[PDB]
Amino acid sequence: QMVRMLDILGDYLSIKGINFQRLDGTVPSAQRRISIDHFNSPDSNDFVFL
DNA sequence: CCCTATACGCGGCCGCCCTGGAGAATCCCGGTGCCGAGGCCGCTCAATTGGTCGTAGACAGCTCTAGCAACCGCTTAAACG
Repeated sequence: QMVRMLDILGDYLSIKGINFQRLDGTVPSAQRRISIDHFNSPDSNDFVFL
């Protein structure tokens, strides 16, 4: 519900070493399209999507 | 051999240098008078004490509306380099 908890999980996964992607209200629609097309690609190395 | 001028020491008088006792100016002390301040007394009115009573506000209860934290999404005009 809160993007600050999204920041907490994103920093946790960044220092963990897990390829993560994020989507919230601050992200513009072009980068949202980039994140969705990267996550839905068959050769995606992303594991967790926030 | 006696008189008379002649150069030489100096009794008396006057002026100058050194030291002593009497009086005057100054500091300290005691008695006394005046100004600032503190204490006491007299009046005396406003604060105190005691009681009574009304009520101002605290409290409780119910209803409706504004605010608030955190998020979204779109527009677009303002801020910024």
